[PDB]
Amino acid sequence: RQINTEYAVSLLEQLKLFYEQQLFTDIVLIVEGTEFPCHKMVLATCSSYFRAMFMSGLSESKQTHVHLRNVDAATLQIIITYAYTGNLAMNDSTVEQLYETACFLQVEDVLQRCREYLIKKINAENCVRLLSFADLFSCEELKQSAKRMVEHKFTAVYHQDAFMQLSHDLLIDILSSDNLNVEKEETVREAAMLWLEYNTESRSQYLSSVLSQIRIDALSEVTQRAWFQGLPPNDKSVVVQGLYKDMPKFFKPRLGMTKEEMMIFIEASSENPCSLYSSVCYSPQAEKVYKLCSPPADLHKVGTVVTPDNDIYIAGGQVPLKFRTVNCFYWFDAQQNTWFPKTPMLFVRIKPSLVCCEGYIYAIGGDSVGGELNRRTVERYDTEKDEWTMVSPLPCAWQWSAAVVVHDCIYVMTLNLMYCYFPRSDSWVEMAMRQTSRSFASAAAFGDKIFYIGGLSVTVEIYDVNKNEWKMAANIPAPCVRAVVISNSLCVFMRETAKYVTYQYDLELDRWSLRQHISERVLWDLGRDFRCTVGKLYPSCLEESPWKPPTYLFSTD
Amino acid sequence: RQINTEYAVSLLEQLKLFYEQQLFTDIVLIVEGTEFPCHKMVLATCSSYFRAMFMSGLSESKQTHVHLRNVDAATLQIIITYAYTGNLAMNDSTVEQLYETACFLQVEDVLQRCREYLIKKINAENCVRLLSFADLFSCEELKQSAKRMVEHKFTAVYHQDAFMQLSHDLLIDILSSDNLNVEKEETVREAAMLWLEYNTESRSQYLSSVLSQIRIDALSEVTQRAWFQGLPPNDKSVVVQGLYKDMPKFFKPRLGMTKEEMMIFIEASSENPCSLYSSVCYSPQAEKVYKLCSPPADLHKVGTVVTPDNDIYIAGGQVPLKFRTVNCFYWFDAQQNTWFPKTPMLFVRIKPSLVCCEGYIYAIGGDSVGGELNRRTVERYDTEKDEWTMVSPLPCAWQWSAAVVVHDCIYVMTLNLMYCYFPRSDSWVEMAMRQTSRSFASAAAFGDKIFYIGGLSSVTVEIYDVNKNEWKMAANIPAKRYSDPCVRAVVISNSLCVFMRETHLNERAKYVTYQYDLELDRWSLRQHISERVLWDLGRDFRCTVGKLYPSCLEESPWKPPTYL
Repeated sequence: RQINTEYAVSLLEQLKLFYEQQLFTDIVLIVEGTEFPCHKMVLATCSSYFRAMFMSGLSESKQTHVHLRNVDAATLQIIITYAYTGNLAMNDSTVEQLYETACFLQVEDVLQRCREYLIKKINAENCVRLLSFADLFSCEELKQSAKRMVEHKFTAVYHQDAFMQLSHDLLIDILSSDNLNVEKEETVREAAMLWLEYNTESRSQYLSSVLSQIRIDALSEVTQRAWFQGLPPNDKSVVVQGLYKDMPKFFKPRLGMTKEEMMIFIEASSENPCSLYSSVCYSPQAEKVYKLCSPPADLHKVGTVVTPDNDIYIAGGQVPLKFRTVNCFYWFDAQQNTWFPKTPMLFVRIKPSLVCCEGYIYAIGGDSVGGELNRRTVERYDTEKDEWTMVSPLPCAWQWSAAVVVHDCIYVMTLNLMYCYFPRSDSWVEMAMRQTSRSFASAAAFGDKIFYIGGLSVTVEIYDVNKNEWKMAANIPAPCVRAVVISNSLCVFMRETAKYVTYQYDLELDRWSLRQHISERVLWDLGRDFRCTVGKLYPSCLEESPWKPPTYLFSTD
Repeated sequence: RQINTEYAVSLLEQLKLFYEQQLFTDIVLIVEGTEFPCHKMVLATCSSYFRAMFMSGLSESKQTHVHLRNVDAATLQIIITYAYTGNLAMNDSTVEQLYETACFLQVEDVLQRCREYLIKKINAENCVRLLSFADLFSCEELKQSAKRMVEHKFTAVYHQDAFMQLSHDLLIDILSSDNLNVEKEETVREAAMLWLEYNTESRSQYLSSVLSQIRIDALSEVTQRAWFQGLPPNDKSVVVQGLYKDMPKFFKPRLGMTKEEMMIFIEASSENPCSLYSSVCYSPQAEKVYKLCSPPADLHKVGTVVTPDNDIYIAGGQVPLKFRTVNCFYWFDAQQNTWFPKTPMLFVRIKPSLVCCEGYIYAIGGDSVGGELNRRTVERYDTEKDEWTMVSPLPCAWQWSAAVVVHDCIYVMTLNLMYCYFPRSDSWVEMAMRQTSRSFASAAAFGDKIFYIGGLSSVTVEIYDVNKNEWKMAANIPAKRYSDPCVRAVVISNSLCVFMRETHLNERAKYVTYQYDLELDRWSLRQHISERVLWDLGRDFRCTVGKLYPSCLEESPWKPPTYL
């Protein structure tokens, strides 16, 4: 019928065998003294540059020796190896030079592969360098991705040396963007100052363009501090999602002045049957719920973890049988409301205990008991390296266990025992046991004390990290509880099968005070298996969908 | 790392794009005046001949114009097309010329594909021509396959013009081979006589080699008729598997002489835990059960057919879904005991009523597919053309119907009706209706009478006349009361018979065959099937009549005798 694949792979392997023994070599490429015999047809079919050079009919198609300059020998070898096979060795050490050589040779396949690899490899350490690279080589997709990454973590990357060596257009397009994740304009002002003072003799003429991009007369959230905070309870968030929108974009409050602390509920049951495992985030300050497009592959049984840098991650879980367990790792883009996948895990897990410790995210347990040494395995992920490293596994196989982090130390709790992990020692130490044997309990690290609340019957058990002793505090004022720390205060979001209400606990007085009721106006039944956490998100452009009539039960009579 | 092919499939089509627009043309091949610009690199990777002529470093690698002689321009274009795409578009008209061009250029890929294509193409017309073609080009695989086909139908292909033009070496191995399917030694003698008189001036010196290969003092089966037939009942068959088992191979009876009519049972139960649908045959003369291999590889619910030319085929069926219906079609080899495959059907089928009429095989019924479109699916197959064609469907959709052939007419029967198909008109004509409504019955043909026996079964026997178009009752199968006989009508020794497997209350299966009296309208006890062999075969077994090689098939009864 058409091109047969069975002969195609045989012809390709025969061409490779002929190239290895140097048969029918008609062209000789000279790169910085090194010689490479090759065929003109393969280079023409793979690279359009060689195609145009050979189809011109000039001496280049007649002379056997062609001198190629400004081309690395290793990159040319990788291009030619790929030209005779199809496997691309893309590593983080030589990806930029490979992309440069490909764009100089115009290999569409290699160009696209290197582009997508660089896009899936943008971290918080190379974002600025990759942005400069994309600007120099005019790659719009990589440029936009790196710009978004810089806008997401500007306050963390504006100290790097790559930021002070940026061009003028990059500076004026980064500073003018309203997506700068900064809590104060003073940070952007000091960034511009250090950029202009890095090289004064060449940037003394750009001081006007520098000062014209920093908002000085904005006065975003200081004007509210001048008059008063007099409003309905914590209605400063309404001004955030109101004044910001309607703004000439010159005095606009930057995106960093818009993030609000919201209770992130994932796998929260939804009235809509299609998405019975949806995810919504109720803002305690704005008193409003915001819809999330959280499920990237309509799956569930995934854990939640919020780093101190306010980053959301989900891992583990299983997709419906097209319920096969998977390894995908998803990071949430708080600006685009879309999860970008990462390097999959090494072992499949179901609701893994994900906690952030010393910049690493650890996957603890969260899987059905299979194999003595095969289970209880613990694995951590490197953020910048995008890799998974195995660590000392769990001492014993547990179920429905929780994990917290205090003082850069890992803690996992079980029925009545407790083990503390130290990354510096990579070992497990059994700690003070608990007087009660309970399951399905929720735990949240607050200050120097770990709170263990649950049991499936509620009892507030306080552990001291400094004393290694467990002391009883009280009971949850009531049961489906979710202990979460918000507003620098320990709280418990309890669901009374459904009624919703949040309580505040006093550590000194050992008393639980009513903090705020969550009227059934919105926040419908979220089920019982939903995972909860605390994080700051931009309500400005997250999602807007009430979905719930705040009034019902007509009283006309 | 792992070599990807998304780049190979793109590099290949990019090379074709340059070949069509004639870029990088470094060599021009001249064949009978026609020019064919191509690349020296591509021809070397496909053909080892060009690889040798280009890597020699001589003027052939430096001169752009190369004159290739004795090469067809049409076949060369196909070879070049294959080198740039990989799809070989072969046909029965230019396969022998393409193989000659391929072997002259020594293309391992084209030669292998053209070799297997010719093997699956050997019919009852090209066998002799392909045999001389294989010897001329020294293809040991095609030569052996073509030779076995000549030995199978030697009595039907020795009249072709290709047989008298065979070489001397091609004759000495055919006549000396003991696989000649001939009923009498005179056929081989006359076949050798017509060969030497075809060209006397060039074969007058080979008259001694011709007579030295034909067995004259053999006297295979003319000796048994001389003395007498005095033996246990029809034990002339035990002598067949005895004289041909020990002889100097010069006076051996040829394979054709070694033949026995056996009741072929396909999809029968197995004594040992094995294929639930096994295939075994019973020789009523040798009183021996032979085992048949099943290359179908666990086919289920298949049909059977035996042509008047003693050819066996199976079609349709279902295979266990790794059950799914397929359109497979296999031909049985009477000598190699295999089941070669043949051009599949157009539609998948289950137990089709396969019948042979005027040399054509027809697949009737067979697992109606697409009830909305049509249910009465039927199609014919040309053995020589190896092609399937749709024909006039049945007038109505029925189930568990039978099909027979009488006087070159295709008769299909149903619950109470019967339709006659005429291939000369390609239409269906309703015939006389049956008086009793019966299903799952057996059908048979003998002389001018069609027998629709069995069915609900019962012992009722219906005799239909083609010349009178009338259905009438004649007699009832004499069986024991309260028994459950699953009968199968079979015609053997030019006489209608019924292979009746009787299973009684608390008793094992009993097999027995009776003979019907046409003039007296009676059923006579013909032969009791020994229970020391022929173990239980179930009820869904298919049966037919055919001749096989007792000399060579697979003699393995095993069934342990003298029990209790």
